[PDB]
Order: sequence, then C-alpha cells, then structure tokens
Amino acid sequence: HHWGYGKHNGPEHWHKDFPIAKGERQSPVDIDTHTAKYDPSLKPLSVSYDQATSLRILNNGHAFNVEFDDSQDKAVLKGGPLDGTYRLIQFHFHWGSLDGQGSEHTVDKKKYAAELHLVHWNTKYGDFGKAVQQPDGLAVLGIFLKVGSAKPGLQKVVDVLDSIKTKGKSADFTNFDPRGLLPESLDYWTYPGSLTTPPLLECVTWIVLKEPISVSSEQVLKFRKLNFNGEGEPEELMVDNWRPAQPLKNRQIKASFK
Ligand SMILES: C[C@@H]1CC(=O)[C@@]2(C)CC[C@H]3[C@@H](CC[C@@H]4C[C@H](OS(N)(=O)=O)CC[C@@]43C)[C@H]12
Ligand SMILES: [Zn+2]
Repeated sequence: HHWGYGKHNGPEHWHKDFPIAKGERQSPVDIDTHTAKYDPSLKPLSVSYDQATSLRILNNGHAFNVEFDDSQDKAVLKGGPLDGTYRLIQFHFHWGSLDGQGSEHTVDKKKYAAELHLVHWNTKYGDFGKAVQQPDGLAVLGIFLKVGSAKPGLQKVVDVLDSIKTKGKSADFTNFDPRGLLPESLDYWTYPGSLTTPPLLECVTWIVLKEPISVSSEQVLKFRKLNFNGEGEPEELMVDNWRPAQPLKNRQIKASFK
C-alpha cells in the first residue's frame, strides 16, 4: 500500500508515512501575486544549460524523469536567490486529467494544465543524497504549462513516451536540450519549501517562473496516455499526479520583478 495520487493513497494520506507532510515549509503553495513583495536584492537567474547531457527517460510509477549526467559541472543554476552553484540532475512534470488542473503551484488560485520541475543540487554537498538532507540542498526551477501553441522543444519528449508507458520502463534519451523548455522571461517568485512527493524533505529553494510555456492539446494528451501501473497490471492512466497547495505558514514569497 505505497503512496500515490488515488483516494486511498493520495496526498491527504502521505502524513501517516511522512509526518513532515504537515511541516513548516511544505510545497507547493499558492502564489498570491499582490502579497509577493518585489525584492530589489534578488539577482537575475543564471541558467547555463549549453553543456547539459541527457542520458535516459524513466517512468517511475508517479511521473517520467528525464535524467542528466551530473558527474561534471556542466548544466548549472546559480544567481537569483541562490548562494553557490546547483547542478541539474533531472526534470519531470505534474499534469491533470483536464486542462483546468495539473500544476502544483497556483497563481492567485489559478491552476495551469501542467508544471515542469528542473531539479538541481547544491554542489557544496558533493552528491544529491547528501544535498536533500540540507535546508539549502536543492533548487527547483518551476515552469507552468498552458495549452495553446505547440512547444517544438517538447516534442522529442512527447514522442518517446509510447516506449515508457508503464512503471519501471526506461528508454535511452541522449542529446535532449532543456533550453527548448524555457520561456522568454526569467522573471520569478522564490520561497523556501520542500519536495512535493514523499519523502517531502524540506530541502528546496523554489524558483517559479512567472511566464508559462505554451504546449499543444496533442502534446499534453500524450502525457495523459502514460500509466501509473506496471506492464500487465490493470490500466491506471497517469493523470492528476499533483500535490495541492499547502499552508504558507511563516514564509514570504519574493518577486524578482516589479
Ligand atoms: C532521489 C530522491 C530521494 C527520494 O527518495 C526520491 C527518489 C523521491 C522522489 C524524488 C527524488 C528526487 C528527484 C525528484 C524531486 C521531486 O520533487 S519536486 N516535485 O519537488 O521537484 C520529487 C520526485 C523525485 C523523483 C528523491
Ligand atoms: Zn515535481
């Protein structure tokens, strides 16, 4: 009886195995745009993905992960609210059964069709496993998806999903350039939070871009053809793999922009 997104194992159950689910810095949150204060001390985001080396794509039974070779200092996030350098290890998405839901963060209670998470670890902790034990161990770049024009830079991801339909399936996925998934503007909100799945560790500096990317209805429909189940198990479509907004508690959301 493992955690997931259903009635019996979904986000409202996670606190039983992971009591930090009710902690002081949980993610995601609603971003109240009128309460988020412009912080003129914040720096422009530095996103350096020119040398990013993708290796593989994996259906882990909750989402699909595009994994990067993080054995060298190549694809790095720095600046913005960050001290030091954070190395890209993977990206994944959260999405809905319908276009009106699927994002984890919300903006004035607005839900987007999906949300992209580019996960980076603080190189001062040497490896990802040590970094998730630290309050400043991870930086996750969050990007909203709305349904409209196709995102050409996403299509290589969409086209491989047929080959990883079920939990535990992986496919070679080399030479994928994640610069193709970024919006024009790097205007962002930032706050201290957590992983949004178990183990819900409070180790993340969240950086959520204001500008969504547009994907086509056909692109997001192919996300919704994936399966939570393993091969030869009853089909459970991989949809609504998002955690709802959590209490902001004693936290401030800061804006990089006026
Ligand atoms: C390897 C670490 C330790 C651990 O137990 C893992 C496997 C839980 C699942 C984690 C993964 C790290 C990368 C991802 C971060 C994501 O968080 S998010 N949604 O806030 O970007 C939760 C999903 C994710 C695959 C964790
Ligand atoms: Zn995520």
